[PDB]
Amino acid sequence: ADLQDFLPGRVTADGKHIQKFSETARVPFYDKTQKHFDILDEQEI
Repeated sequence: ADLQDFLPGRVTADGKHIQKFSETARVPFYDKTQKHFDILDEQEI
């Protein structure tokens, strides 16, 4: 950590192409500020 050329993405349904994501964000799941863990579903993981 001292990386820029790595871009987020998701592989396609077939499994031979990657769909690039335009932008990303940080969502917390371990601080004692919100409750995103319980509201979200297990299948959504």
